[PDB]
Amino acid sequence: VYPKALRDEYIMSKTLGSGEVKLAFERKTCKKVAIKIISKPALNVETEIEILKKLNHPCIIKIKNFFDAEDYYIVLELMEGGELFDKVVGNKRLKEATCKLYFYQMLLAVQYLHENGIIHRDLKPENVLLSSQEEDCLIKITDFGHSKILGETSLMRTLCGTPTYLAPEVLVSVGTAGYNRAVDCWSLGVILFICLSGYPPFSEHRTQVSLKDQITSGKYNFIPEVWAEVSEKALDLVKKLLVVDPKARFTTEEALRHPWLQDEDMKRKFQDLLSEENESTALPQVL
Amino acid sequence: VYPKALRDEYIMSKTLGSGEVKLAFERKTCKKVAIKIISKPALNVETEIEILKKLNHPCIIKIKNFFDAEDYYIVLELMEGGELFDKVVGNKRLKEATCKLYFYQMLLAVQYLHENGIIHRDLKPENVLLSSQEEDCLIKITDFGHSKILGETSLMRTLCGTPTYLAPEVLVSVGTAGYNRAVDCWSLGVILFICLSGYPPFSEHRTQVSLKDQITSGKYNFIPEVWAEVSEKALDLVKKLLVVDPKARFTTEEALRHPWLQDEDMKRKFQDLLSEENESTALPQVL
Ligand SMILES: Oc1ccc(-c2ccn[nH]2)cc1-c1nc(N[C@H]2CCNC2)c2ccccc2n1
Ligand SMILES: Oc1ccc(-c2ccn[nH]2)cc1-c1nc(N[C@H]2CCNC2)c2ccccc2n1
Repeated sequence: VYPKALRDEYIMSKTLGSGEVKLAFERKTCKKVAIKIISKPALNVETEIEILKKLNHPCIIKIKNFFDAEDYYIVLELMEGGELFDKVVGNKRLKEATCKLYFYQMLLAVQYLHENGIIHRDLKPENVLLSSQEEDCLIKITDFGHSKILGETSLMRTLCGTPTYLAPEVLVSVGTAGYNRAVDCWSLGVILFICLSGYPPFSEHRTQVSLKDQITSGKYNFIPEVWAEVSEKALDLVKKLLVVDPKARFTTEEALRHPWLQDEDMKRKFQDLLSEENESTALPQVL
Repeated sequence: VYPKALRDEYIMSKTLGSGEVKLAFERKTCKKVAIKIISKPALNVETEIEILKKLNHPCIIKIKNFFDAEDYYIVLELMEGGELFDKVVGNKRLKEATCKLYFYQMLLAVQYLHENGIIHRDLKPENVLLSSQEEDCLIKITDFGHSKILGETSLMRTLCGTPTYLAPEVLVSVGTAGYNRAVDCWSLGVILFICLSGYPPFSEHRTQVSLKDQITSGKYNFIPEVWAEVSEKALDLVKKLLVVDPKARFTTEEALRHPWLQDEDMKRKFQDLLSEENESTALPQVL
């Protein structure tokens, strides 16, 4: 059975995705919510919760309530459209302009995370949710269990004294330090590739090259027939995200200023979707 | 003034070293103790405390009591002999056999830390204490503020899925992962060098080469005149600890099985010092 405190406030309903996620209705409002159930662990949950509570962005999922019981119960706003994954499996093809709308929201979200010292670390189609079944909708990033919070490094502190006793490898690590966030940009790269093309850039399907070797070499599977129907600006951005060198890799800022996203129509549709979401919540304002 | 709870149990006394460390007497026993005062921070203290409470080794400092107040008060067993630092400053020279006795205890201590998933990260003469003013005494490692606890890596967890979305640099980091403890072995290397020779291997004294460059290149300042009076087994062990490559660097096990420490006299003197320390604490045993 469900905890009594949960039951007090919500009627539980069907399962939505896989911990697990159920549909529920909040008694007070009769409105639909999502409830994420994480079995008993605590670190991932405590951080996701601490993160989502402090974060505030249209393309980051918001937490509504939390229950610490025989299991963990996280109450989130519901995403009716489901996983981006479902839109790209079975070589299903997202039309390029839809890719742009989605990816643009993904970039803003991840930019926001990074501005705020958060690295997601597990970005993939499964963790990107669509706000409705419309093809033009808002997307929100979820599943912050694996994320990491940047902070005043032990490295920084170490650099404040004299390295009389300090090992060589620590000093060498200084060259590459502070680029952990770049792992999110690689992931977005892969996600964008998949969205545009309907297939994964790195894969074991019909290769003798190991997955590991394709990834470290940076050599994605380029299928001209499929990519031919895709713009050259799009593929160019993909190429700047799939850069092996983390220091050379495009950041979110560079991605956002890339020509492929200089698209005033797209930004309009997004702004449209925004105020539309917010219509029901808007208080009157001093004019 | 000192907190009332501290005062209740101890009479505070003179300062010993620099947070700060004072001499004190425990009222119950009239015995001397050391009290480490750390101003207000909490992470270093909570970890040192959590570490020292769970650790149990003749060459690791033991905690006696703790006070969480306007400041942090840690009550440790007193080390009458002071810092190893004082024995090596002003080009003062430790006689080789004393070096061996001390370093051997240092190796056991740090081996113990490593067996137990602890990395010290701040080993230097200042953090090595002598148990008495005798030249043949026990040493104990202190100052565990900067230490790190090894645990089930986020890296390990990441390796359990498919890296479809996983950045190249994470995969590359696998080659070198799990050798963080080697930074302690470098430090011991430097400490041993200084003990044997009376001077630092890496230094800005009379060089145009940057400190950073000497360390990453591995090129210590070798002064034959000073080292001539030093055994060749000793210098050999030093050389195996000052290895730039962390994977090639001697571990504590390798250091302990190095010929320079195959010295039955030395181990005897150490065992002697042990049972001697413990004489006052020994309960009778079933024979
Ligand atoms: O509607 C939601 C609201 C919030 C969250 C969420 C926030 C933080 N973690 N999960 C998830 C859902 C959510 N999650 C789903 N599947 C998972 C698989 C792992 N990635 C998402 C899902 C799947 C199908 C339909 C609706 C869904 N709604
Ligand atoms: O007698 C002690 C017992 C325990 C500890 C300790 C344990 C954990 N942190 N510090 C230190 C002392 C201790 N510490 C000293 N100086 C510091 C400078 C930083 N490194 C040690 C010291 C210096 C002179 C004479 C006695 C001393 N006793």
